[PDB]
Amino acid sequence: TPHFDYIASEVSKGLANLSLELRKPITFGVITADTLEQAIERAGTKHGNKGWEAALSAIEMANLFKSLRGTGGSGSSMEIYEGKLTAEGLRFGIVASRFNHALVDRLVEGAIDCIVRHGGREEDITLVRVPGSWEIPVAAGELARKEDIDAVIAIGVLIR
Amino acid sequence: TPHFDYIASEVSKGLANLSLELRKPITFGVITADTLEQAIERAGTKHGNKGWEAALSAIEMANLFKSLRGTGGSGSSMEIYEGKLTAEGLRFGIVASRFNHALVDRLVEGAIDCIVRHGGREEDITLVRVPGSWEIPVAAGELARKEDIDAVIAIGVLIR
Amino acid sequence: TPHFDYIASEVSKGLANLSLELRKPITFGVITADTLEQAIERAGTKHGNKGWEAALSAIEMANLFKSLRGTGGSGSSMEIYEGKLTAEGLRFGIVASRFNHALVDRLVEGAIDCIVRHGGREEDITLVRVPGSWEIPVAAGELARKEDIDAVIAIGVLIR
Amino acid sequence: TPHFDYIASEVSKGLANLSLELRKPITFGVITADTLEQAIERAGTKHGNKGWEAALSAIEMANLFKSLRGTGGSGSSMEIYEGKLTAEGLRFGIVASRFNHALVDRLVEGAIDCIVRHGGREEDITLVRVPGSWEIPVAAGELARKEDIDAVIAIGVLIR
Amino acid sequence: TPHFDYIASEVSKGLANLSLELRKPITFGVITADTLEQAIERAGTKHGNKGWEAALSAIEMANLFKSLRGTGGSGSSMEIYEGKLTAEGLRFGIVASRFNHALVDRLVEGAIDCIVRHGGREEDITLVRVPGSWEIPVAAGELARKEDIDAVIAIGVLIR
Amino acid sequence: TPHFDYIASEVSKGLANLSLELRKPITFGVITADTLEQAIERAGTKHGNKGWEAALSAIEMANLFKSLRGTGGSGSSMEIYEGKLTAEGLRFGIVASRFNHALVDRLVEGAIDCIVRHGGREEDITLVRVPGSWEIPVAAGELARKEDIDAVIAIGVLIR
Amino acid sequence: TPHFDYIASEVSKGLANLSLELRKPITFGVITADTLEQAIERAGTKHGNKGWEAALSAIEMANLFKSLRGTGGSGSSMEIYEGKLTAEGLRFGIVASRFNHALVDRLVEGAIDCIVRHGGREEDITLVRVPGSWEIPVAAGELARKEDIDAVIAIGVLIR
Amino acid sequence: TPHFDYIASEVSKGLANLSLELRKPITFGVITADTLEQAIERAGTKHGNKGWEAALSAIEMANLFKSLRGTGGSGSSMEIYEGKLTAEGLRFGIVASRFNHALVDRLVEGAIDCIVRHGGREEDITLVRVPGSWEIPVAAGELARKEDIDAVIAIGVLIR
Amino acid sequence: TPHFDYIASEVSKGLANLSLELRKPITFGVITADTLEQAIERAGTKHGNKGWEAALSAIEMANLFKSLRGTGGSGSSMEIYEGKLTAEGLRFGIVASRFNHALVDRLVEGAIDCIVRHGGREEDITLVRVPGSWEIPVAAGELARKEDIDAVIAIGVLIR
Amino acid sequence: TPHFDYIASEVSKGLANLSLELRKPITFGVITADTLEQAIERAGTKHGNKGWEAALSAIEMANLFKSLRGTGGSGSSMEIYEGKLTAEGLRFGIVASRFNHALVDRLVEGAIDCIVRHGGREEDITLVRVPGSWEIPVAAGELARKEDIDAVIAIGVLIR
Amino acid sequence: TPHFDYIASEVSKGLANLSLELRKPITFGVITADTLEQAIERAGTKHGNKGWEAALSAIEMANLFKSLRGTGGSGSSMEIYEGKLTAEGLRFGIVASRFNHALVDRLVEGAIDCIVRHGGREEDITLVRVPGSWEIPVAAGELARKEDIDAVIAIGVLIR
Amino acid sequence: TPHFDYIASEVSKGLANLSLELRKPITFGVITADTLEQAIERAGTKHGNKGWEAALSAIEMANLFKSLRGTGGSGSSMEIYEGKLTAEGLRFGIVASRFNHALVDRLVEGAIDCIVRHGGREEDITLVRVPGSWEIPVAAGELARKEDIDAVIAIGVLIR
Repeated sequence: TPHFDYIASEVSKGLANLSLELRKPITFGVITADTLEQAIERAGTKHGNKGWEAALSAIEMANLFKSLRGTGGSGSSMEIYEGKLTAEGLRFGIVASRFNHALVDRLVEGAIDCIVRHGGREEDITLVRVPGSWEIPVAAGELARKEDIDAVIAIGVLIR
Repeated sequence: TPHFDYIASEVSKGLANLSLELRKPITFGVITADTLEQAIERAGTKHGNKGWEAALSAIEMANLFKSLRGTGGSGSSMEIYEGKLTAEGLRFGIVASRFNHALVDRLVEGAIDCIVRHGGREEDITLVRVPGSWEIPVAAGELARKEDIDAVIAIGVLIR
Repeated sequence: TPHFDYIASEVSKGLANLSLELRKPITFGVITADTLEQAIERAGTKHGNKGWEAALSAIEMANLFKSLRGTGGSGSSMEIYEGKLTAEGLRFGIVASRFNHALVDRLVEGAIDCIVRHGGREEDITLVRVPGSWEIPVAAGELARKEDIDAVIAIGVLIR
Repeated sequence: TPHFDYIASEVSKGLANLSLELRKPITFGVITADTLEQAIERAGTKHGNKGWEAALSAIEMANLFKSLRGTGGSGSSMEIYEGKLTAEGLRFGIVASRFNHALVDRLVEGAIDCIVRHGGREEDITLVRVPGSWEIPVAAGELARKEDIDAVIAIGVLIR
Repeated sequence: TPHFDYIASEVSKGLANLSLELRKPITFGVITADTLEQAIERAGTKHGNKGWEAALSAIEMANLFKSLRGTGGSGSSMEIYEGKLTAEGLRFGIVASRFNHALVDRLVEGAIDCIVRHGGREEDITLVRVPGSWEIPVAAGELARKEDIDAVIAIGVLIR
Repeated sequence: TPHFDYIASEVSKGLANLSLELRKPITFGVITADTLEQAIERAGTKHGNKGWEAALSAIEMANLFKSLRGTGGSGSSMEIYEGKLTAEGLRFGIVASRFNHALVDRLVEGAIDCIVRHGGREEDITLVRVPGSWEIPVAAGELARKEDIDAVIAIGVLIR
Repeated sequence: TPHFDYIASEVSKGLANLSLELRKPITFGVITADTLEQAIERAGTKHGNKGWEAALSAIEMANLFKSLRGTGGSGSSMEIYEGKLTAEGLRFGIVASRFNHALVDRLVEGAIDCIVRHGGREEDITLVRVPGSWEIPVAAGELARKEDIDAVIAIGVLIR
Repeated sequence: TPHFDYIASEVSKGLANLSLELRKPITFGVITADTLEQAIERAGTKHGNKGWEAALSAIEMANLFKSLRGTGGSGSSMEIYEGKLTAEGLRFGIVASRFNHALVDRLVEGAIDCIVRHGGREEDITLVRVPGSWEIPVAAGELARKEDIDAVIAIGVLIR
Repeated sequence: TPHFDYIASEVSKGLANLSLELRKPITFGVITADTLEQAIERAGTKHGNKGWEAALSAIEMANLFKSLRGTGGSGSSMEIYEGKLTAEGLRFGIVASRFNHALVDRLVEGAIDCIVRHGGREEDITLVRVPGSWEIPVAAGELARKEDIDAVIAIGVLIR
Repeated sequence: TPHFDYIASEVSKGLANLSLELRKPITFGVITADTLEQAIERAGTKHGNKGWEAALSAIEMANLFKSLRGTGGSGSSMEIYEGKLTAEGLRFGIVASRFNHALVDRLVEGAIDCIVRHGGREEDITLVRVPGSWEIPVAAGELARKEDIDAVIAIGVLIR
Repeated sequence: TPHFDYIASEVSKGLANLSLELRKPITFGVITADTLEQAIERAGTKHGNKGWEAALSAIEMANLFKSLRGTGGSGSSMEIYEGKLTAEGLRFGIVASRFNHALVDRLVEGAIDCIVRHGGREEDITLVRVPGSWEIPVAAGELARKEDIDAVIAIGVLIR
Repeated sequence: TPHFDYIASEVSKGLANLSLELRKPITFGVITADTLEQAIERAGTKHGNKGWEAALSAIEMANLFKSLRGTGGSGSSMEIYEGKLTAEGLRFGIVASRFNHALVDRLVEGAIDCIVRHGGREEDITLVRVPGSWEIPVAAGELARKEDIDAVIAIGVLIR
């Protein structure tokens, strides 16, 4: 049914505009699959875990923004900016939906595992749960406005 | 005819932007079906009632936002935010269209039934009717700006 | 040709955003047909007149907004807001395109007929003509900003 | 390739939003064809010249806006606003792309021919050239902000 | 999978809006291919290098904007504005993604080669790397706000 | 039936010879279609209005003949003669048939609209109606012989 | 559509009768093609330029008529009359239509090139432009009646 | 017909031998297409302009030869020779054929545009025209022997 | 049989090298057809006369070379060299083969006709006949070395 | 096998260049057939003898060159040079290969028969035999450099 | 397209003649493939690296020529000349094109790797870059004429 | 692949030109086969040995050239020149490639066997080895210039 298309378009558009308005990194960890088999593939099976990948992107972006707003350094040569993959000292927020929870809970486990084994603390993670993917952008807007949050990770599953 | 696509795109886009601008929950209770049979399925028959589901999402989001803006509590561990399913003390607004009223009136009945049996009062419900789905976003904007409204529910039916 | 899609997307999007920004009703009276036969059907023939329907929606919305911004009344029960279908005292603006004028002039006749027989005056109607559908949103923006206009009706014909 | 779709969507969307923000007429003179033969048809051959048509729309819109912001006149009857097709005293800007220049230069010739034979002067035309269609909206934004420009004409060719 | 469409739509839309808001040139150097073979074709092989083309567009736009904001000159004739292809004295920023790095690094080489052989210095190039195409718009927003950057080049590869 | 061919041949031949004998411009505004759908296309719909086009040709020819019979001017270079598109001061005659009046009246409206918006007066238009296309040439001969008529426009519809 | 046949028949017939009545050479430089590809072939491509050929015929005919009306000479043998291909001292008029101008302007360039490189002057060429092929015969009649014109060249493009 | 093969073989062979004998750069800007559509593609349309590309090659080769015959410099490392893309101070000759002039004139425009916008002067360009591609090599031999010419550009169109 | 290919390759190659060695124009007037019908087409019938075309090329090249070796003139602008089509004062040589003489004699007639009617004298034409196409290059070498010959025309017919 | 092509190309090319370098006639009497039957046809059977034809060409060319280098004569009219078919006083050389000698010896007989019956002497014929067609050009070079040889005849047979 | 054939023929022919004229080794390291897949196969993948092979041939030829021009030695037996594969003391030049640089840079790496690991120095390698394969022969001619160069390596990629 | 054609064309062309320039016999002993089976057939199997055949041709040519440059003798009759098949006193050079050495070494054995059994000495044979067929012509040029070499034999194998 066409119900799939309109929800997917608005969730992706909402998160993108929000990141530019607040000038803070927000990572897209939402699965958009045509079949149930395709979704299981990406939820901790032969095609990996999308929750793990989204967390890794957030860590890099947080370090990159710390570098851009610093001194930068270097001189007499091309300046190159890049982000490390160390999570020590960073604080993260996660927004997850409850629909298709059999798959979503696998993605949330991956995101937490990535942060901890790269040097982060569970005490620095804030987790917010919403009833559906439609409510992710408005909930993400509340976390992104907090001063002590470095990046936000959005997780959900949509099946056509 | 392509008339279906343009109306559906603008209604979904309008409600999404409105929720982010006013920072208030708005739930998507609009059916978008390809055939008449598919619409009857979701209007109180073998595939459930979409009006009931939209009301349940609104109740949860209202409680969640009450929790985020409070003290929060907890410490020395991962903070988790979630919303209960009790409607005592909450105030709701509903916007419904008149086209395909044979189906829409079934969705409005479900939304009211959900609120009352979860502990709400009919005195706390405000209902606004508009001639069509195109007029839902502008009407929803008037309710969302009232200080004594906690969440808004949008209901409509579109058939290709 | 794909020329049809881009014009249709921008006209619908422009009018929708304009209504939310100015918080005034704007009705969508634009035909979007795949064949010439489908267009004649909706221009005063076996499938009705879209110009008549758009005017009827404008009258209802104007009365509804008068009711929301008033006292409202009622008490100890569910508040219900709805609009009458009387046009006495209301002032309307119309924006119409010149392309496919053989069909557009039938839609403009229907809109004027609806307003007059529901109790309106021709003296209270302002009509603006533009060369094409692409120019409708910018022209509609000038009328919507006038203080003595209650609603705007947009009329046009697009054929793939 | 899908490269065609994304460029076409952004160019049309950019020009539409720009016209509403600055409240000035901007005309869409961009060809969007599926085949090379379809493009030659509309570049000064059996299906006319799109550059000529875009210039004619600009002249009408400029006169219409002069009329709306004037006294208006009339009374005791329905007010009708329309634009003449005389270009005496008007000042125009043109933005043209360089890709597919074998066709684009035919469209620019048509636009200049239309303005001159309707009573305009070549001294009142400002022409800006950009490397591609993607750069049209940003260049059009510089011309539209000048106080002595009445309307802007955008010209380009895209082939799937 | 539909994952390709939503990412491509948001990246193109984000860059377009950013250029209009900041009124600075931003060039679209992102490949959007249906097959791996189509991508290799445009990454330094029989169909050229898209990184080279994007850099050439940036140089022209930078010179054009220098000309518009200057005196302009000329008189008693049609004013024509155009940009040279000399890069002496200009300063450029580049944002590149890490996904499909086997192809992306070919595009970055082309962009640097174009700038140097047209008269630019490597000391005037700032390069920022991001984990994926989704993060390009937010990173591009940081460079575009610097006062000593004349234009920004965005590079990435997406394969359906 | 072959009835279509003989009428069409004689009407076109009659008007052509008449223009050469009297040395005055006469424009061919007669539709010759194979199907009813083809005729509606050219009578104010997706393929334009033939009545508008015929009037535009008459205006140009009238100005051109005023220029040829004047001084001409210029020297030491190639002489070029062309006609403007201003209708101020010109006087026009129109001959229209009554068969297929549902379509013919759309063409007559277009011709009058073109003349007025290019600067002409309705007081300077003479309209003659004949029962059929066969009678157009003899009626056109009476108007063309008047001293105060600058050009004649012939309008009709023939369907095989 | 049969519209092509009637216009083509009248234009060819008009020019032929005009040449016999005034006893002056008139050359037929009008393309009559069934497809767009056939027209491009004869407008300066693999099948030559019809504008060049028409000018060459005019030069020969002008010299031939100068020879017939002279002494003739010769005796006691068969008299043979023929025309040279030198354009020194001759004066030419050209009538060209504006429809399908993308092709017509190529034919006019060829005609001027032929005259100049055979020894003629641009100062001796008079160029008249008309809105369409239907108006060519009446315009050609004005030039042919001038005493200082030796031959007339008619140029146009018609596509079925 | 086999006429295409023999002309193409001799033109390419002639230019190649000439460049080696005189030890001066000569660039191959001749289109060799199987169909008319393929030729239009490369004459300023979706596949670019071959005249522009040939001029760019000439500029690079001229700078490279200036570098080889100079000091060279560098030491204790691999010597690398390359040419810049600045045209300041260079002098160019162009040889163009007249057959298929509708396409050839587009290629000549591109070559001149490239030279001027890279810093060259029109005063430093010498243009020679020949009746056909067969005559290009002998004409190119006269320009290449002049002492004040740095490179030669050959332009033509051949269609099988 | 393959006999056709080897003769055609050597005749074309021989004439091309000869023109470069002696630096004198030589024109290729040899028909290379696959069928007898194709040859008759080009020997004075619906596809013209190749002997006429070859003579016209020789006249232009002779005038061009007279211009290059002269003063040239012009200044402060782009120098353009081109050849007139006047044959007064020029001297020509012709080499023709005897095989397929039924067709060759038609080509020789055309070449002589072209020269005389453009202003040349028959007294200035030298005609040499050889038994076959294989012997054309060696015979052409004797004429090209004479000081009082301006250009050479080669004529022959080969059929596969 | 492709062995046939390379030998045939080099033998024909070698003889052609040799004739131009030494400025002496050399005739091509080599059969190039696809099948054995085709070769027997041309070796003294229903399609004639190629050895006879090559000798006849040599006789004509020898007389022609005697005429060109003489006085020439004639005046006040077109000069025509041609060769007789008398062999009295001429001296000839023949180079023949040994491969396929069953056919080659028939060709050598024909060449000698032609010379004798046209008035030549066997005492004036020099015959050189080589092992194969590849060795013909080098052997022909030794004969052509002798002062008392007027023309050379090359004979061989190649079968694919 | 046939463009591939003519470029390939001239590049191979140019290098071959150059080696014989200067009597110095030149190696053919140019890939000529029908498909992109075939080219990747030979650019450092399952079918090896053509750049490595060309360098190995150059080393052997350089040693062989050193041996031929020396004493030679040996006696009373068959003399055999052969080249070692040691690169100590030799000096090499490389000419490489820029088109299809994604593949060409792999070939240049292989050539340098071969020379160094066989005992050569990077200080003894001269590298020249040209815009395309057409320019390789003229650039190779400049290196081959230097006294301190032992062999030249030509590298390029052409794809049909 | 087309790689086969270009190498084969240049090797055959190089050897042919070399023989004419130095006026010394050079024999073509290179196999050009389409399949591996065809090559084994000609390398000492059912279709003979090409190395043996090439040596036999060299012996004959060496004796023939000794006869031409001698007295010649004979008189009062047709002079006939031919070569014996005795190798006593003659000196030979051989150039062989290393690619496909499994087959090439069979051809070299045949060439040596032919010379010895016809009366030659192994002491009079000089053998030069090159890495590939491309290097044969340049190596053959060094041997052919030695005064004490009577003929050269070229051996190689190419497989499509």
